[PDB]
Parts: sequence; C-alpha cells; structure tokens
Amino acid sequence: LDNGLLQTPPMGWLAWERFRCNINCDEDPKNCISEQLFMEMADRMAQDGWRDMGYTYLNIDDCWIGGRDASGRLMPDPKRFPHGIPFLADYVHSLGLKLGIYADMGNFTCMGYPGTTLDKVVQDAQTFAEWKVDMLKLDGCFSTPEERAQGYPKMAAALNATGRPIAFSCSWPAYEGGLPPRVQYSLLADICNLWRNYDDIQDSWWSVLSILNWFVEHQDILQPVAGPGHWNDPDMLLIGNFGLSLEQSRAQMALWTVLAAPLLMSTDLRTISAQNMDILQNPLMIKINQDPLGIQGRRIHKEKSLIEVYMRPLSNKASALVFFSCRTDMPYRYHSSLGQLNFTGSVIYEAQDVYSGDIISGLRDETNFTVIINPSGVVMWYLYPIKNLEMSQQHHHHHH
Amino acid sequence: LDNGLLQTPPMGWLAWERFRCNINCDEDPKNCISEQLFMEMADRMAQDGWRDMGYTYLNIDDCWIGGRDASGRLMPDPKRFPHGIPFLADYVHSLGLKLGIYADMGNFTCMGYPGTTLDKVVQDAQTFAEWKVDMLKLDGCFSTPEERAQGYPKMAAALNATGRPIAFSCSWPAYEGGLPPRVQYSLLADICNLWRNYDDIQDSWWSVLSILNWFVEHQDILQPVAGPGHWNDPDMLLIGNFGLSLEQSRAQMALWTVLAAPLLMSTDLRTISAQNMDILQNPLMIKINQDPLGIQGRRIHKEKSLIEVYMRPLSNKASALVFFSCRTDMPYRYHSSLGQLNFTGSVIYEAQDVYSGDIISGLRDETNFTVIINPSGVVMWYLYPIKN
Ligand SMILES: *[C@@H]1O[C@H](CO)[C@@H](O[C@@H]2O[C@H](CO)[C@@H](O[C@@H]3O[C@H](CO[C@H]4O[C@H](CO)[C@@H](O)[C@H](O)[C@@H]4O)[C@@H](O)[C@H](O[C@H]4O[C@H](CO)[C@@H](O)[C@H](O)[C@@H]4O)[C@@H]3O)[C@H](O)[C@H]2NC(C)=O)[C@H](O)[C@H]1NC(C)=O
Ligand SMILES: *[C@@H]1O[C@H](CO)[C@@H](O[C@@H]2O[C@H](CO)[C@@H](O[C@@H]3O[C@H](CO[C@H]4O[C@H](CO)[C@@H](O)[C@H](O)[C@@H]4O)[C@@H](O)[C@H](O[C@H]4O[C@H](CO)[C@@H](O)[C@H](O)[C@@H]4O)[C@@H]3O)[C@H](O)[C@H]2NC(C)=O)[C@H](O)[C@H]1NC(C)=O
Ligand SMILES: *[C@@H]1O[C@H](CO)[C@@H](O[C@@H]2O[C@H](CO)[C@@H](O[C@@H]3O[C@H](CO)[C@@H](O)[C@H](O)[C@@H]3O)[C@H](O)[C@H]2NC(C)=O)[C@H](O)[C@H]1NC(C)=O
Ligand SMILES: *[C@@H]1O[C@H](CO[C@@H]2O[C@@H](C)[C@@H](O)[C@@H](O)[C@@H]2O)[C@@H](O[C@@H]2O[C@H](CO)[C@@H](O)[C@H](O)[C@H]2NC(C)=O)[C@H](O)[C@H]1NC(C)=O
Ligand SMILES: *[C@@H]1O[C@H](CO)[C@@H](O)[C@H](O)[C@H]1NC(C)=O
Ligand SMILES: *[C@@H]1O[C@H](CO)[C@@H](O)[C@H](O)[C@H]1NC(C)=O
Ligand SMILES: OC[C@H]1O[C@@H](O)[C@H](O)[C@@H](O)[C@@H]1O
Ligand SMILES: OC[C@H]1O[C@H](O)[C@H](O)[C@@H](O)[C@@H]1O
Ligand SMILES: OC[C@H]1O[C@H](O)[C@H](O)[C@@H](O)[C@@H]1O
Ligand SMILES: OC[C@H]1O[C@H](O)[C@H](O)[C@@H](O)[C@@H]1O
Repeated sequence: LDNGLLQTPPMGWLAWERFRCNINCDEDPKNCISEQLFMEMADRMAQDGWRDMGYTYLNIDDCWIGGRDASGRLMPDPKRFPHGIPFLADYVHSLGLKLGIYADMGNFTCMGYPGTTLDKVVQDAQTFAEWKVDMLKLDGCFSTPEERAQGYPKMAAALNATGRPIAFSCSWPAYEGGLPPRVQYSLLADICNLWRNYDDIQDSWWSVLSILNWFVEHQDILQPVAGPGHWNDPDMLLIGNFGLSLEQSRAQMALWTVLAAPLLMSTDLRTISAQNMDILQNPLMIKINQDPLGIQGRRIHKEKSLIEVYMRPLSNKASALVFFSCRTDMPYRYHSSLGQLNFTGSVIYEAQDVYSGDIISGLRDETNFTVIINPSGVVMWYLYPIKNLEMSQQHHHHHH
Repeated sequence: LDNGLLQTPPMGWLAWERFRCNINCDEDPKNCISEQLFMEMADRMAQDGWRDMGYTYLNIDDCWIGGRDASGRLMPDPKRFPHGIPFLADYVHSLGLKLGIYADMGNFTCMGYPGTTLDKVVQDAQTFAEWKVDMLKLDGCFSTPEERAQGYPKMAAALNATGRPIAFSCSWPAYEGGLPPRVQYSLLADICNLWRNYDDIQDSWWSVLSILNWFVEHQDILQPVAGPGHWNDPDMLLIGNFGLSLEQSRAQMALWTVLAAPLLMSTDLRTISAQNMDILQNPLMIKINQDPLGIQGRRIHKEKSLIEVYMRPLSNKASALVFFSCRTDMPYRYHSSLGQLNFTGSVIYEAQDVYSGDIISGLRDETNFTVIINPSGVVMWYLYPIKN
C-alpha cells in the first residue's frame, strides 16, 4: 500500500495472543483488556529498550468495543477504557509510540463485538483518524466473500480519504485460503500494508511449524509479493509466553526475520525474562529483519538429516542464513559449504553468528564448515563479502 | 516379576534420549557413548543430590557393544570402554548406585550392534550377572513375534538362574502394538519388572502428548496391570533437554508421577539448569511417584475447556490430583470442587500444591476452588483428610 508507511516490516506489541478476550477486570484487573493494560505496556516499551530498538506499535486487538453511540460512532467499553481512546493515543504518542486498533469487516468481531459492516466502513475510518490511531487490523469474521471483496478496498479508500497515514493490516486472504486464484496478491499489495495469509498462531511449537511449513510449501507464490510497504504476515511472535522452549523461541525469531515478517510481540512485558528480552532485542537480528531492500527469504535446502537452510538477500550483497533443525534427538553437526548452498563466483566471505556474536572468517565457496544445531533450534549467520568491510571504510564525502 | 525388585517405580538416568548412538569420541569426546560419559554421570548423581533423592540407576543403552569373543562372550567396544564393564559396575557400586545395561532379543540391536539371539540368551544373562549389572533393558529389534514370545520368558528365567537380582525392563509389547489380543499383560507382569508399551519418546511436546494420549485412551487396560514389581513404562523424562518449555517440563514430571511411571532421566547432568534440577528433585513429587501402594492413576475428567484432571490414589487415604491444560491460548481459571471430582463425603481435606508448596486447608466436598493453569502446563495437589 503506497501510503508512505511500513517501508520495513512493522515492529511492536499486540494484545491478542497473550491476553486474548479477557474482560474480567473485577477478578483479573492486571491482565484484562483495559486502558491500564495498554498504558503499562506503553511504559515498558518506552523504558525497557523496546521503542529504542524499533518496537513502536502498541496494538489493541479484539474485545475493546463497548458499543455504538446514538450517531453510530464506535465507543470503547467505558468500564475498561474510562478515559476514552483519544486519551490513550495521546498517552502512547507522548512516549514516542504508535497506537493500533482493531475492527472487523462483517457483522461482528470474531469474539462477537460490534462489527464494521459495509455501511459503517467510512464512519469507522473517520473515527479512527479522529482518535489519531496509527494502525488498523481489519479482521473478516461474520462476512461473506462478496462483502470482503467490497469491504477491504472500501476501507483502504476510506482510510486514505481521512488524510491521516494509518498502517493497514488485512486478514482478507486468510479467509479465502491464502492462495490464487481466490486470493489476488497484486490487489492486496495495492490496498494493504500487511496481510494475514494463514491460520492464527497458537502458543505451541506445532503451531509455529504448521505456519512455517505452509509458507515454505507456497513460497514460490508468497516470496515475490512481499516488499517495502506490503508484507506477508505469518502472525505474532510467541517469545515470552508458555509454549516455546529456549531453542524454539530463538528459532521463531530467526525464521520470522528471514521471512521479512512483522515482529509483533504478544507477551507480558512486565514480567518477561532477560533471556527472552535478549532474543527480541538482538540488534543484529533486528537490522536483518528491517533490511531496507525488504526481500523475503526462502528455504533453499532441505536434507535427509532434517536440517533445513533458509537464505534472505540483504543490502550490500550480504545475506542471512538460518540453519534449522527439525530433528528431535540431540545436537547435530551439520557439514556444508557455501558452494553447496548455491553461492557462486570468487567472493570470499565472513559471517557473524547472530546469537553468539562469533565471527567466522575466510569462507570461500569451496570451504567446508560445520555448525552445531540443537533440536527444534537454529544457527543464524549474517554473511558478507569480506571486501564489504574495506569498501565501507573507503567512501569519500563532499559537502553539497 | 516376582524377584523382589522395583516395589516402587525405578528412578535413574538412561543414556539414550540425550546421547543416542554418538560413537564419535575423536571429534566429540565429552558426549560420546563411553566409559568416561558414564563415570561422569555417576559422579554427578553421587555429588549433586540425585542418588540421595532416589535416583539410583545409571543405565547404558544401545551402542556399547564391541563384538563377541572366541567363546561367544559379549564384549564392550574396547576403544570406548577400555577398562570393561566390571570396572564400570564396580565404580558405580562404590558410589551407591546401580548399573543398567542393554541387549536386544534379535539378530542385532536397533542400531545394528550384535544381538542376543535365542541361542545366546543364557550366556548373555550369565555374563551380565558375572559383571554385576543390576538392570537389563531387552529391546526387540530384528526378531520375529515367535522369537520374542520365546526369548523374553527365556531371559527372565536365565536372569533368575544366575542368582543375582537383575531388574528386567522389556520392550516386547511395543513391537506388537501394545494392546490385547496380541499383548498379554498378565504374562508380561509375570516375566518383567517394567515394559515399554508404546513409541519411543522424542524431544518434543508433540511426542509427550502422543504418548499421554495413547496411555489415557487405553487406561482401562493399562491402569490395573501396574503395581509393585511390574510397571507400565511411557519412556524417558525429557526434562533438561531442548524440546520442552518450563510449563511442559513440569507437566511431564507431574503426569509421569500420577501414572506411576519410571522416573528415568536422560539429560546432561553436568550442565542441567537449576530450574530443571528443581523439577526433578522435588521431594513431594518423588514421594508421590514412589508411593508404596503402587496404584497407577487415571484421567478422571475431561472438560470442553480442554482442562483434564488426573487422580492417583496414595497411602494413608491421600491422593494426587493433576489439573492439566491442553489449551494453547493463555492461563485458565479452572473452577471446581472435590465433590465434582468424585471425592468421598463428610471428610475435610488439606492440599499442598506440589510445585509452589502452598497449603490449601479446610476443603469440604462442596467447597468451590479455583486453580490457575498455564497452557501446556499443570497444577498438582497432594490431598489428604485432616482433623480440623
Ligand atoms: C492516498 O493514496 C495516495 C496514492 O494514491 C498516496 O499518495 C502517495 O503517497 C506516498 C507517500 O507519501 C508518495 O510517495 C512519496 O513520494 C515522495 C515525492 O516523490 C514525488 O516525486 C517523484 C519524482 O520522480 C514522483 O515520481 C512521485 O510520484 C512524487 O510526486 C517521495 O519523496 C517519497 O520518498 C520516500 O521514500 C524514499 C525511499 O526511497 C525516501 O528516500 C524518502 O525520504 C521518503 O520517505 C515517497 O515515495 C507517493 O508519491 C504518493 N502517490 C501519489 C500518486 O500521489 C497517499 O499517501 C495516500 N494518503 C493516505 C492518507 O494514506
Ligand atoms: C527367582 O524366582 C523365584 C521364584 O519366582 C524368586 O523367589 C521369590 O522371591 C520373592 C521375593 O523375594 C518371594 O516373595 C516374597 O515371599 C515372602 C514369603 O513367601 C512365603 O510363602 C510363599 C507361599 O505363600 C512361599 O512360596 C515362600 O517360599 C515363602 O515361604 C513374602 O513375605 C513377601 O511379601 C512381600 O510383599 C508383600 C506384599 O506383596 C508385603 O506385604 C511384604 O511386606 C513383603 O514385602 C514376598 O511375597 C517369593 O516367595 C519367592 N518365591 C519362591 C518360590 O521362592 C526369586 O527371588 C528369584 N531370584 C532372583 C535372583 O531373581
Ligand atoms: C537372523 O539371522 C538368521 C541367520 O543369519 C537369518 O537367517 C538367514 O537369512 C538369510 C538372509 O535372509 C538367508 O539367506 C538367503 O537365503 C535365500 C534362500 O533361497 C537365498 O535366496 C538368499 O540369496 C540368501 O542366501 C539364510 O538362508 C538364513 N539362514 C538360516 C540359517 O536361517 C534370519 O533371516 C534373521 N532373522 C531376522 C528376524 O532378521
Ligand atoms: C450478517 O447479518 C445479516 C443481517 O441479518 C442479521 O443476521 C441474521 C443471521 C439474523 O440474526 C438477523 O436477525 C440479523 O438482522 C445477514 O443477512 C440475513 O441472512 C439471512 C440468512 O442467514 C437471510 O435470510 C436474510 O434475508 C438476511 N437479512 C438481511 C436483512 O439481509 C447475513 O447473512 C449475516 N452474514 C453473516 C456472514 O453472518
Ligand atoms: C570437503 O569435504 C569433502 C569430504 O566430505 C572433501 O572431499 C573435500 O576435499 C573438502 N573440501 C575442501 C575444500 O577441503
Ligand atoms: C459454588 O458455586 C456455584 C456456582 O457455580 C454455586 O451454585 C454454589 O452454591 C457454590 N457452592 C458453595 C458451597 O458455595
Ligand atoms: O532423522 C532425524 C531423526 O532421527 C531419528 O533417529 C530420531 O529418533 C529422531 O528424533 C530424529 O529427529
Ligand atoms: O540456542 C542456539 C544458539 O546457541 C548459541 O548461541 C550458539 O552459539 C548459536 O550458534 C546458536 O544459534
Ligand atoms: O478451547 C481452547 C482453545 O480456545 C481457542 O480456540 C484458542 O484459539 C485456543 O488456543 C484454545 O486452546
Ligand atoms: O508452572 C506451573 C506452576 O507455577 C507455580 O508454581 C504455581 O504456583 C503452580 O500452581 C503451578 O503448577
């Protein structure tokens, strides 16, 4: 979507995976969907390095809506959002963050809250712009294929007409099976900044694998459609929650990064462990995810040993490689060479291990190397021509 | 098996899950299957509280065998076990531990090492007793059903005849589908101290769930056959390795415990985290697993909320309850009462949360309680009647 936004994948925090549709503030005031929850997460994002590392979106998901007023205007739940949404947006903006919100293109939201039907699309867009929202996720429950075909373009047009840049996240393709001919990715790229292609993620490794395997099965279709301003969205990061081991958490971060995915966390930032913070705030990982070329990666190799290799092209003739073990036994010594991974030419390379920081020098196409990969885990390299180091130091500047 | 052994489920360490068939001692000397690995694990068991908490078996699995000598006597691989097996048995015994070993009722072990064919069963039993082994795991790769039907009883008889008490772990039923009519559990109970019913565990939560689900689906058959001296074996604990989250690690420990399973770890004790050590060395958990009645628990309730409740009866009118969440969303507030979980009337109970240590006192059958269960996790109670 050509609205100036999301030239790199969006980074931030979304309420849904961790906090879901918890509205019992009487019994569970610390974890319920409420203005307090968002204000506290905002504070954490401003204070604990998240914003400074690039995590700028704080997004409301389903179950925020109280109803519509006498004029049809959306209102948040007054008991849970007593100061209103404008107050919340002001607060978030005061901390250098952006506010996202949620609506559904259909009769109701997936959890049964008031829907944005076709006759409310424009009014709801205008309301969100008036509240100074910065992002909209538009779900597609309780609608027909025809309503979605009309509604998603209608909302993109309505948002545009407000004059406020609002990042637009579209669930449209997930409801149509994610593939052509039912999904037209050329249109999606013109009307949305990102789109959910496939199933909702759940807090399990099986869920991550299910999503990864669908994206890889269909990468010939999906890889080319992503780029600056228009991303595939494999759904939220699970890091910090209950279902992923350490190796699995590092794997999801690495694989979402190689896929040029949004880095949308959904976890309790108030209690997140240092170990998990270190994964999400890894500066090299983030640089890779945010690479300005915005070229989505691919799986380039799969071995009988159940080791898979993913590669993402990056700026300055660099690459990211993720060596991923689908084994379930023990650490595995994977023997390869850049030549076997379809690197050609006379380039000598160096690599930095993204998680350890260790440098491997003197890699030619023919050079045999070994990486030790843990089960359901990864090894990730930032790989660059060694001449990149010299060229970066030898740029001559003039005042203009 | 009526040999006086394993009147409670065995506790210890088994090499297989974590270390597998790693024989590359040149490239990977710290992690290969070797005398050194077992000695180092024995040292950790003696020094870091494992033995003292009840973890007493140190078990060799596949890939130890070097060949047979001119008399057909089994030998370990001389490069990886230079001092031989008696040396290792004697070492482990000096530390107050027991040594387990591995053989296969068939032409070869599962990884292709020399097998214990029918004509070698007695000689191999005699060799193991001479070496002063304390437990034998007998796998069943590379054999026929008829060979296994002859061989497993033959080995039980041969072990007995040596005069050395050797705990006998039998993989027989796993090769025949684990169920009647092909598996006869009254026969198994007579010839084995424990048996692998089902698939090898792998380092994944999906593997744990697959095993749990098969055990629960067939619990009407499996629950009654377990007892002192004869246990169902759902395979090794994964705690300390790579595939399980913290919640899942706590869940496996609790569920194996309510199932009266062996607690056979398979993890690097040299590098195990404090958090994982605390799960495995939980004294109340171990007390429950080792309960002298040896009554295997059952799943007693399954709710549309995807909360499952397991119960194990214990000594002195006590019980263990495991509240297990199969949800994959977020923590769940599970509302129940002991009356809804079929507890006996007019009794007042006290419960201890096995992981937190918190005490809940004065629970009557009608008393409503809430437990907060994390996704792919558990809450476990040790429950007993009280006066007051
Ligand atoms: C409603 O929808 C319309 C489209 O129908 C949107 O209009 C587009 O808005 C984007 C973003 O603001 C515009 O893109 C920007 O154009 C700037 C100016 O370029 C002009 O000059 C060139 C000359 O060759 C023309 O070709 C071009 O059409 C423009 O007239 C650029 O400077 C901007 O560059 C940005 O990215 C580069 C990265 O390479 C950075 O270096 C810059 O710093 C900068 O960030 C950018 O490309 C686009 O021109 C508009 N299109 C049209 C047709 O007008 C509205 O934004 C949208 N409104 C809302 C509210 O959503
Ligand atoms: C080789 O195989 C033989 C035959 O199976 C084994 O011999 C058996 O060993 C077990 C365990 O030591 C014996 O079981 C114990 O028997 C005790 C008394 O039994 C007497 O009465 C029976 C007839 O009723 C006679 O056969 C026997 O000779 C005795 O005179 C019991 O007191 C023990 O009870 C234990 O369990 C109960 C609950 O189950 C508890 O309440 C008790 O506290 C106690 O812990 C137990 O039942 C069995 O009797 C032996 N059988 C025979 C025929 O000798 C060998 O052990 C085995 N050898 C090796 C090396 O493996
Ligand atoms: C366990 O080992 C025994 C002994 O080695 C196996 O029996 C042997 O099996 C081999 C290979 O199948 C037989 O050789 C073959 O015989 C056929 C007969 O025509 C021939 O066409 C082949 O070219 C080949 O020579 C061999 O005869 C047989 N020997 C004996 C003494 O039985 C047995 O198969 C193994 N069992 C299991 C369950 O793996
Ligand atoms: C979205 O809602 C419309 C409007 O009808 C509402 O929903 C119905 C299920 C019912 O509860 C009505 O009382 C509500 O007002 C649905 O359109 C109706 O669809 C039914 C068939 O289900 C049809 O018989 C009616 O003619 C339709 N009514 C109107 C006014 O057009 C629509 O089907 C709903 N869409 C989805 C995807 O759920
Ligand atoms: C890489 O290893 C193979 C054997 O696996 C060997 O034949 C080859 O010479 C090695 N390449 C180099 C450049 O040493
Ligand atoms: C327990 O709660 C239920 C509501 O689900 C209520 O009907 C019942 O009276 C309560 N029982 C007691 C003993 O308070
Ligand atoms: O090929 C890889 C696989 O090898 C098998 O021998 C192991 O049991 C699996 O856990 C492992 O994933
Ligand atoms: O947990 C996996 C990571 O562990 C260590 O950091 C390794 O050095 C790194 O290569 C690997 O990716
Ligand atoms: O019923 C339990 C289930 O509810 C919802 O469908 C959630 O998406 C799922 O993660 C959870 O396990
Ligand atoms: O991680 C799960 C455990 O967390 C805490 O210890 C809880 O107090 C306990 O009830 C629960 O079983």
